[PDB]
Amino acid sequence: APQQINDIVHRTITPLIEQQKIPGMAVAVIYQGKPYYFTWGYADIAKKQPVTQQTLFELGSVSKTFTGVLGGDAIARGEIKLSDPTTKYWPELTAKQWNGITLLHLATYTAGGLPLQVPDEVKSSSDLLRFYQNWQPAWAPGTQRLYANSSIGLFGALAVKPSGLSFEQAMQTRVFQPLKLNHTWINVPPAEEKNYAWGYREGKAVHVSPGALDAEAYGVKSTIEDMARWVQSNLKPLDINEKTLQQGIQLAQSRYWQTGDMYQGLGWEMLDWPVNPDSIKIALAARPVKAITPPTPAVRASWVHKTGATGGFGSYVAFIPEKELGIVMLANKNYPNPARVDAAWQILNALQ
Ligand SMILES: *[B]([O])([O])C1=[C]C(C([C])([C])[C])=[C]C(C([C])([C])[C])=[C]1
Repeated sequence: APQQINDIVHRTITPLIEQQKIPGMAVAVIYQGKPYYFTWGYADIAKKQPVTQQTLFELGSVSKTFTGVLGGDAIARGEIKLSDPTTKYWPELTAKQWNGITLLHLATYTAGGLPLQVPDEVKSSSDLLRFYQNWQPAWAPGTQRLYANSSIGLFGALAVKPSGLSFEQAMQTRVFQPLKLNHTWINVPPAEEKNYAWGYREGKAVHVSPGALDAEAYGVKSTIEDMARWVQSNLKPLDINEKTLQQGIQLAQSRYWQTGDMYQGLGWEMLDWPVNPDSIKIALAARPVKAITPPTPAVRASWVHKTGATGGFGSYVAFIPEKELGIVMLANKNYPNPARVDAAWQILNALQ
């Protein structure tokens, strides 16, 4: 670890941890391809367990990047197309508002205002169908972006249907295993529980609760080493030996819609680099989108990123392919997103 990387990381993260009262944190910087790791504080305060490079954190919505890449892999295999109607994979979805809503719309939050959350009351498969049947779109498809778990969650579930595999099995065999993410889990096995950090919300130890379409939208747990490898894989997809996965990664970084300075991929979100740091709180934010017709293939000169939160955890991943540079920040408190971005930008800008 170069003293430069050490100094920029410690001078940025130490005050962040102090200001935000973060109990435990792990950081990976990917610099010229190699990962450098840093850890602070506690995975479990009461049991005095430290954060290590083996600690599991809830990724929250950073899981959407795995879903987007799994869907990209299914497209590359010829199993699905983003131009396919939703009803091709869910014919039971007969209500008329679904005519015109494609897998692209689901993946990119542009279906017309699918709800932010699947209600907790939805517990059965028939509950799920009722929910989507009864939903009344606010808008025509492809006109506004409304970030939503019920949108990308449904995309993940449908994308794996032609494979015959469960979502989890598909993710494991097609993404986690080939990339050697061997400590990344949709369900944490009993053998690995010793490494699962607690999250902290108002000083209480918490873990994310089960919900419909959780795995697809917010349910992955991972370590800082596996997350560094995920960043490496998304920085340099051509190093990946599995052809459809390499292609899937590229598809997830394609630019499908534009809102302001941001471009929506599959899971990933992107801005042109160099990026105004202030250009990189609100519970619900509807924004008109412009279609990118046709989508732009992955731009190397991009700030590519994704925030994640659960009740107890705050995560952030950002990378710049043209500079072979990236960062992962995993914490067991959900602290404000602007603090994540400011920290990540301070670190990557200094190393770029
Ligand atoms: B994700 O970590 O950004 C994410 C988003 C949401 C919205 C869509 C904002 C309600 C909800 C969650 C959970 C369900 C984990 C709180 C996560």
